[PDB]
Amino acid sequence: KVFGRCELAAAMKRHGLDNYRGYSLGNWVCAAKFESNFNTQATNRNTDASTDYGILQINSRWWCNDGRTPGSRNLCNIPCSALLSSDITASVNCAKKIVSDGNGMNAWVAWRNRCKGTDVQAWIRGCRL
Repeated sequence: KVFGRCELAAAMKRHGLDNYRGYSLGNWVCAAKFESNFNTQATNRNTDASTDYGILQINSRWWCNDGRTPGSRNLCNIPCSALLSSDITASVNCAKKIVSDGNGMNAWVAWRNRCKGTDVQAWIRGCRL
Protein backbone atom coordinates (compact mmCIF):
# COMPACT_ATOMS: atom_id res chain seq x y z
CA LYS A 1 0.00 0.00 0.00
CA VAL A 2 1.32 3.45 -0.97
CA PHE A 3 0.17 5.89 1.68
CA GLY A 4 -0.86 9.47 1.20
CA ARG A 5 1.16 11.95 3.28
CA CYS A 6 -1.65 13.04 5.60
CA GLU A 7 -3.06 9.52 5.69
CA LEU A 8 0.22 8.10 7.03
CA ALA A 9 0.61 10.99 9.47
CA ALA A 10 -2.80 10.19 10.97
CA ALA A 11 -2.08 6.47 11.26
CA MET A 12 1.30 7.15 12.87
CA LYS A 13 -0.31 9.56 15.33
CA ARG A 14 -3.02 6.99 16.15
CA HIS A 15 -0.21 4.54 16.84
CA GLY A 16 1.50 6.86 19.31
CA LEU A 17 4.51 8.06 17.30
CA ASP A 18 3.95 11.85 17.66
CA ASN A 19 6.72 12.95 20.02
CA TYR A 20 7.64 9.37 20.79
CA ARG A 21 11.02 9.58 22.47
CA GLY A 22 11.10 13.31 21.66
CA TYR A 23 10.60 13.12 17.88
CA SER A 24 7.65 15.03 16.49
CA LEU A 25 5.36 13.55 13.82
CA GLY A 26 7.05 15.49 10.99
CA ASN A 27 10.28 13.51 11.63
CA TRP A 28 8.52 10.12 11.24
CA VAL A 29 6.64 11.17 8.08
CA CYS A 30 9.84 12.65 6.58
CA ALA A 31 11.70 9.44 7.43
CA ALA A 32 9.04 7.21 5.77
CA LYS A 33 9.05 9.47 2.72
CA PHE A 34 12.76 9.12 2.00
CA GLU A 35 13.13 5.55 3.25
CA SER A 36 10.29 3.97 1.30
CA ASN A 37 8.46 6.77 -0.49
CA PHE A 38 5.41 5.79 1.65
CA ASN A 39 5.27 2.25 0.17
CA THR A 40 4.72 -0.54 2.70
CA GLN A 41 6.06 -3.12 0.23
CA ALA A 42 9.48 -1.54 -0.30
CA THR A 43 12.53 -3.79 0.17
CA ASN A 44 16.23 -3.12 -0.38
CA ARG A 45 19.02 -5.67 -0.15
CA ASN A 46 22.35 -4.62 1.33
CA THR A 47 25.98 -5.66 0.69
CA ASP A 48 26.15 -7.53 3.99
CA ALA A 49 23.26 -9.68 2.60
CA SER A 50 20.68 -8.27 5.03
CA THR A 51 17.53 -6.62 3.62
CA ASP A 52 15.54 -3.55 4.69
CA TYR A 53 11.76 -3.98 4.87
CA GLY A 54 8.72 -1.79 4.60
CA ILE A 55 7.64 1.77 5.19
CA LEU A 56 10.49 2.40 7.64
CA GLN A 57 13.05 0.09 5.96
CA ILE A 58 13.74 -2.00 9.05
CA ASN A 59 16.86 -4.21 8.75
CA SER A 60 16.90 -8.03 8.91
CA ARG A 61 20.31 -8.30 10.66
CA TRP A 62 18.90 -7.16 14.03
CA TRP A 63 15.19 -6.47 13.92
CA CYS A 64 13.28 -9.12 12.03
CA ASN A 65 13.65 -12.62 10.72
CA ASP A 66 13.70 -13.26 6.97
CA GLY A 67 15.36 -16.65 7.15
CA ARG A 68 18.22 -15.60 4.92
CA THR A 69 20.37 -13.25 6.95
CA PRO A 70 23.72 -14.30 8.52
CA GLY A 71 23.70 -13.71 12.27
CA SER A 72 20.32 -12.01 12.46
CA ARG A 73 19.17 -11.24 16.01
CA ASN A 74 15.39 -10.71 15.44
CA LEU A 75 14.88 -8.23 18.29
CA CYS A 76 11.34 -7.27 17.26
CA ASN A 77 10.51 -10.99 17.20
CA ILE A 78 8.62 -10.89 13.92
CA PRO A 79 9.07 -12.30 10.41
CA CYS A 80 10.25 -9.48 8.13
CA SER A 81 7.25 -10.10 5.83
CA ALA A 82 5.05 -8.67 8.61
CA LEU A 83 6.64 -5.26 7.96
CA LEU A 84 5.23 -5.23 4.42
CA SER A 85 1.59 -5.29 5.52
CA SER A 86 -0.89 -2.52 4.64
CA ASP A 87 -1.45 -2.31 8.43
CA ILE A 88 1.58 -0.46 9.85
CA THR A 89 1.23 -1.70 13.42
CA ALA A 90 4.16 -4.16 13.25
CA SER A 91 6.39 -1.53 11.65
CA VAL A 92 5.43 1.03 14.26
CA ASN A 93 6.04 -1.27 17.26
CA CYS A 94 9.43 -2.29 15.93
CA ALA A 95 10.43 1.33 15.10
CA LYS A 96 9.59 2.22 18.71
CA LYS A 97 12.16 -0.36 19.87
CA ILE A 98 14.78 0.83 17.35
CA VAL A 99 14.47 4.55 18.22
CA SER A 100 14.84 3.66 21.91
CA ASP A 101 18.09 1.73 21.21
CA GLY A 102 20.41 4.61 22.08
CA ASN A 103 20.98 6.39 18.77
CA GLY A 104 17.48 7.71 18.31
CA MET A 105 16.41 8.36 14.73
CA ASN A 106 20.03 8.35 13.49
CA ALA A 107 19.34 4.63 12.99
CA TRP A 108 17.63 5.68 9.78
CA VAL A 109 20.28 6.90 7.37
CA ALA A 110 17.73 8.76 5.18
CA TRP A 111 16.45 10.59 8.26
CA ARG A 112 19.94 11.65 9.32
CA ASN A 113 20.78 12.71 5.78
CA ARG A 114 17.58 14.32 4.53
CA CYS A 115 15.34 15.08 7.49
CA LYS A 116 17.64 15.89 10.38
CA GLY A 117 17.81 19.64 10.99
CA THR A 118 15.27 20.54 8.30
CA ASP A 119 11.79 21.99 8.75
CA VAL A 120 10.12 18.62 9.37
CA GLN A 121 6.86 20.37 10.31
CA ALA A 122 6.31 20.87 6.57
CA TRP A 123 5.55 17.13 6.26
CA ILE A 124 2.32 17.38 8.25
CA ARG A 125 1.33 20.82 7.04
CA GLY A 126 -2.23 20.96 5.76
CA CYS A 127 -3.24 17.73 7.44
CA ARG A 128 -6.25 17.44 9.71
CA LEU A 129 -4.55 15.91 12.75
